[PDB]
Amino acid sequence: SWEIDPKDLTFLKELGTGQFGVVKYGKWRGQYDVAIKMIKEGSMSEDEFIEEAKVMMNLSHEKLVQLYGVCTKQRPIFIITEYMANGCLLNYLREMRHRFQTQQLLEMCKDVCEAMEYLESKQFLHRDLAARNCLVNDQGVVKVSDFGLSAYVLDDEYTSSVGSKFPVRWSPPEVLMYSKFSSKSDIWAFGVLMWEIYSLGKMPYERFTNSETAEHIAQGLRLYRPHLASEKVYTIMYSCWHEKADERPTFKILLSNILDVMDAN
Ligand SMILES: Cc1c(NC(=O)c2ccc(N3CCCCC3)cc2)cccc1[C@@H]1C=NC(=O)C(Nc2ccc(C(=O)N3CCOCC3)c(N)c2)=N1
Repeated sequence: SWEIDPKDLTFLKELGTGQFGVVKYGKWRGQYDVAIKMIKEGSMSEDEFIEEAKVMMNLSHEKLVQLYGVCTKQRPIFIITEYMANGCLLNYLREMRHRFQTQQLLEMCKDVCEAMEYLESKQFLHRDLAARNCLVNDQGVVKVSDFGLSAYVLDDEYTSSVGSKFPVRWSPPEVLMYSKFSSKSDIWAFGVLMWEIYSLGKMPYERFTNSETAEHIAQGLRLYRPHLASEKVYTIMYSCWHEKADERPTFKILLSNILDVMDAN
């Protein structure tokens, strides 16, 4: 619904390519740092996104990467978002592995959990929560990126649960078996994200293929406790992986659990 005037955007740097194509760093009206997705023709269900984009812009929280506005009067369309100078969390963890204290790792989990509790309170699903889809700003704050955009991807390798781009390693059994998305499937993904954080960016179920991961988690295999996770922290991430969705906590409960560990530490 905020239709940004493209004349107000100055492109400054190439940030790379994602599922929707080229992303650039720029400024709005010469001042505000933004990231700009240039949506590659054919990569996105565009009429569907435009019809629904206002709901996503209305999601406002300090730990969400803001979707500020769109440019849809031309092609390619633009999606204008909050710029995050330290890039995606996955690379941030891997590039600074020897600099983190365990207190900082728990704070990253708290940042993400606060954003997800807000989304949960709006009955809004992320659907592709993972360290690769969190970003880090210049002061080390972690924020959740591209919530809700998974629904608009046009790429059978990503939308099929047996495709090579589907986020199998972050998916609960009921997503892999039935495509049943809910707040509780975001909960499962959050647990895997906690594991990514405390493993300093290792790949979950490394050496397993996607289908081997699906087979074995459906039979009860679970990710081991990372060395840097205390047992209290591991209990929190493990609670996200109950086979039955209704036995998984809410993000409200997870946040309370994380704050309790902080107060104890
Ligand atoms: C997001 C994204 C993608 N990806 C998508 O667009 C996308 C993802 C998933 C999708 N899926 C479908 C929809 C649902 C989810 C899954 C769809 C699209 C690709 C390129 C860039 C970006 C962003 C966005 N905003 C930023 O602020 C940012 N910032 C920085 C800052 C510094 C750097 C940097 O160079 N360095 C770091 C600092 O030290 C030096 C090195 C960098 N590389 C990036 N990059």
